[PDB]
Amino acid sequence: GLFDIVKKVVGAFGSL
Repeated sequence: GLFDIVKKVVGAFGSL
């Protein structure tokens, strides 16, 4: 896992 998780990361600021 290193591509599917990256989603969650940028997901945080997915709405600030």
